[PDB]
Amino acid sequence: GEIQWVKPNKETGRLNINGPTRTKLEPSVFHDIFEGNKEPAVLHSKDPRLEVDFEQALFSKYVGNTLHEPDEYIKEAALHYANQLKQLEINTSQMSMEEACYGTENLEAIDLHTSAGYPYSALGIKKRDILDPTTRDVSKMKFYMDKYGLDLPYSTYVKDELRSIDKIKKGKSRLIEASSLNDSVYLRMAFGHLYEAFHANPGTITGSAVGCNPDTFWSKLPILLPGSLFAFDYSGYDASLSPVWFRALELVLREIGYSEEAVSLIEGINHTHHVYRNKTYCVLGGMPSGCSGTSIFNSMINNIIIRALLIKTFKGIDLDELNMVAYGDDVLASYPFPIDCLELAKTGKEYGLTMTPADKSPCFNEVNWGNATFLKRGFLPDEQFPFLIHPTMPMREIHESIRWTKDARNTQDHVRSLCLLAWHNGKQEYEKFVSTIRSVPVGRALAIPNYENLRRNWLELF
RNA sequence: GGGAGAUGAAAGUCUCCAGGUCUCUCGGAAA
RNA sequence: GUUCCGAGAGA
Ligand SMILES: [Mg+2]
Ligand SMILES: [Mg+2]
Ligand SMILES: [Mg+2]
Ligand SMILES: [Mg+2]
Ligand SMILES: [Mg+2]
Ligand SMILES: [Zn+2]
Repeated sequence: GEIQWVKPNKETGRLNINGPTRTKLEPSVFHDIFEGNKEPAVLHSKDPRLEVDFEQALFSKYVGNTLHEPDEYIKEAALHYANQLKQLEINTSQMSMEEACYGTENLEAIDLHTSAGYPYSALGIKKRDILDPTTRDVSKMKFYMDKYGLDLPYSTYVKDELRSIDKIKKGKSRLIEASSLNDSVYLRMAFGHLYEAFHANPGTITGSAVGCNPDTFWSKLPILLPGSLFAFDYSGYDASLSPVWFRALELVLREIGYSEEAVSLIEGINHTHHVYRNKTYCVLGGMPSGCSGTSIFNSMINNIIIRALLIKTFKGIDLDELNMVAYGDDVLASYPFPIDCLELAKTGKEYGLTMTPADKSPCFNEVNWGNATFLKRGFLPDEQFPFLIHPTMPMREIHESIRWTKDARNTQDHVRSLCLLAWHNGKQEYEKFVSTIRSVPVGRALAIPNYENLRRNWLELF
């Protein structure tokens, strides 16, 4: 992705977009009894913790574009993935506006708790002023789609979240690209049934984990990914995508049966205009992080990428033997023979992708089930039933979360949620976590789930 | 580095408004 | 399993 130009809003006529410049995260009652390094991300260009220029850091992710047109390898990769998807029998017809707005069994309703985006937010119109779940009314939606149309600019915001202290000093906060409600509705109408099919089928047919529940899906991953496991990380995946990968995604949608009119909507994701503060800018390439379908389209593109890298790098690859599961840029994959991911990473560079060893390990090709992660979780066989695999969120990550809060009233729910992540690490580690929680009065008053009950409920899921 | 307010001589400080797409999970209430 | 409300995690 690459910024094509930047203009003042006084030139384009767009409304200014401003979001919170102070964090909602504060130290919790556990802040001092657990260790941690993370703090709230920089939200303001004058944050005294910065050691670099803020806005230069924010937009450095737009590293540029390489290819714009699929080569033979990307074409062959796209068709291979498309052929694999045909067994899902995705319904390519338009989803009704009522279903796109108010949801289905496998597609959640539009989130009425978040911004309606451009221009509604700058005009004080909320999603709930347009959508009503008690009536499932679509007349007001159609009125505002006629009034304001489609392909509205994305509204750029800085995400309020914990970041490592080195990302604080380097100004590496993450940007949110808020979709206009009009475009979320329109993409959901075009692709809503594909969303449903992916959500209902996490695994190696979609090549996607969207919709998975790690508590049970982890035991499936070694069965879905047999053979020689491999994995790697991307640096700035979303913004590094060149237009070629959107053309590749179009090839996939066309091949599985979408009309040209539906396929053409992807150009409105490849090419987007954005408003940040008082400026409008044009971005060619790059997945806009807050568009409808971000995680699925990122996951589909990852399936195309790895296929293309394999057949461009190595001779005699049989893509039918590739197994992979992506969640956006995150991935785990396998193949019947070990493959040299350093060589794959070199090919990735030609395509404008920056691939690095999985989980900041020093070199490629040392991934195994004992050290693999996915969705920040490791894989730990149960001691009694080794065919059942615990997802292990590292305790260090759970400690970072417990040290901050948006509201001390949330402490009971927050801690219980972390307990359901922590106990997979084992009885000893869980009891140490619970003991530290109970060393202050607020924690000693909480209801904390019992390890043996947690594990017994987990075993019953199978 | 926005809007409105409070306080203040100001610098500041403080309150509310303003902050995506999705998935999974827990909790409260309800039929 | 459903609905509304609140929360946590992940991409
Ligand atoms: Mg499902
Ligand atoms: Mg990973
Ligand atoms: Mg301000
Ligand atoms: Mg608000
Ligand atoms: Mg519930
Ligand atoms: Zn443009």
